[PDB]
Amino acid sequence: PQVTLWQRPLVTIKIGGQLKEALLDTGADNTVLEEMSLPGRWKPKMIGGIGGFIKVRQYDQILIEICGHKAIGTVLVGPTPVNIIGRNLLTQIGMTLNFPQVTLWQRPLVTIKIGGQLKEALLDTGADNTVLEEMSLPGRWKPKMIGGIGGFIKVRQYDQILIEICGHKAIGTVLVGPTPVNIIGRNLLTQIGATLNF
Repeated sequence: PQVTLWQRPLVTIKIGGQLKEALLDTGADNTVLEEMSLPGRWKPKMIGGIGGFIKVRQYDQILIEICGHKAIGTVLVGPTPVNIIGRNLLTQIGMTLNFPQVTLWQRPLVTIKIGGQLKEALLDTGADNTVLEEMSLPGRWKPKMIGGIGGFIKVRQYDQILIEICGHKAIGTVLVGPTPVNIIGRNLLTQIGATLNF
């Protein structure tokens, strides 16, 4: 199947005998599910994201069937706002990002040019919005709060910003604030024709 990004790329998963929906998330190293019943031993772990950190339970060698494709790997369970399938499992179901084709054995980073400046950013299918670390941008902006795995951050919202993503021009909203990593979200991914294929 090929997946465009005008809507969140949600799939049905089966894990621990249970059916859930989850987000195919190229921006996530790891797979993180909301609190759920799983069997067996687990290890405590802290993971970070926009908003800060959360404590999770790490389960290893968990079988998960993602859109009918079987994968085995590590699953983290804890207070994430959304179930996310990260690259540790996306690689097992043959997931690629197309806009150039991009496998997901490494973070899908691209070079962007924005506000006259060159930056690196993560192609993030799990992100509705585009969020960049603190930077100098020209013009008016509006305060906004956005949420993520660890809670919320305050950002500055700039509209009608031109970004050149891997040489492809897009115009749209860019949020600027204390994100750990520069993220290109679906609002711009759709403009460069990005698809998810597995």
